[PDB]
Amino acid sequence: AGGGYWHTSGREILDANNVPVRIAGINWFGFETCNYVVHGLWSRDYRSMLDQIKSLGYNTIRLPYSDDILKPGTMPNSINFYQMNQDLQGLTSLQVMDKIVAYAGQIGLRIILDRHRPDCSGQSALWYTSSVSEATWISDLQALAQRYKGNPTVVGFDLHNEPHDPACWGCGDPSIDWRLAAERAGNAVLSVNPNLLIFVEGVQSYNGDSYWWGGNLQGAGQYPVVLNVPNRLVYSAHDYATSVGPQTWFSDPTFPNNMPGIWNKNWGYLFNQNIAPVWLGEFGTTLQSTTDQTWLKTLVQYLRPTAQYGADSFQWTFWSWNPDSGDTGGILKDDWQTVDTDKDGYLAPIKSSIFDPV
Repeated sequence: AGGGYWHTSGREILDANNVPVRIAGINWFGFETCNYVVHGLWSRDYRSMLDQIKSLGYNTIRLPYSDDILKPGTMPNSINFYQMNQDLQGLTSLQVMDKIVAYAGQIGLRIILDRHRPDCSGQSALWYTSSVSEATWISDLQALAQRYKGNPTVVGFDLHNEPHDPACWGCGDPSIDWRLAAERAGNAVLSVNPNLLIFVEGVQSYNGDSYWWGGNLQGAGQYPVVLNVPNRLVYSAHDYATSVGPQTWFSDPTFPNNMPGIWNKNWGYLFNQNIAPVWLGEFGTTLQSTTDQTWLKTLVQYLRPTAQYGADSFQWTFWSWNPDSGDTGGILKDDWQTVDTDKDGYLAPIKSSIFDPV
């Protein structure tokens, strides 16, 4: 399954033949760093990396980027070309991206593009900065959509990674109201290719409740995102455990009984109420603490195991493939070859199936 562009039906995603599909994937980061390319291509051929990811079961890649790679002539600076990656030599960051998108499509993976940073120096709480403007943001998103227009390997865009304070949901002040910005961006995108899915994260705070960045969708119920094209909107949250940082509820004595409550309040409800599909776009942990391990165990059940519920379940993409994330660690170990199969162990129940070749 997975052929052609995709669409929504209630809380499910469907391919072009109206078969339900489940996004159950991984984050491979680096094109949003100042290396301007996915990491680990200093040790691995990229096709070999992609094959390993498929082999392990992940069917979708969330591909973080920054707007720096759209500056003309921007080039990767951490690729090894000895006996590997030979066809990437002399390519721009964008030419390299082309390459990754194609092989991945050829082998049954899918790609979601993620405006993860305005520039390679770091994330922004708002969708714009003094240096990178909304207009540039939007032009870039359109530039990328036009660039993959016709290749359903890229199924849609995560408009902006992890909006947070002082972003607001529905407050009406156009300088900080992410709900309105999201529509601006989204319709710009669908104006180029109306078959793409639009993934919108939450903010961090709402009606005095605060959650993880990009995780708070509590205001989406009353102030929904409305796009020019129907059946394109996927809401998305992020969630973490203590390896990333401290939250009141890990200390709650009834943990992790509390968790589904917190999840449902912040993003769960949209799925339970059948309003829209929901994507846990980013989540992970080093699994160093018992707490984190209960968390992951619990979370995985919450997301609805594929065997009991199939594609009528939460979409997800784990953080991350890369071992070089302090806070979470990765699927691969420091050698960029050896799998942390125990970690991979946890995600088994919610994995699903590779898609059809594009």
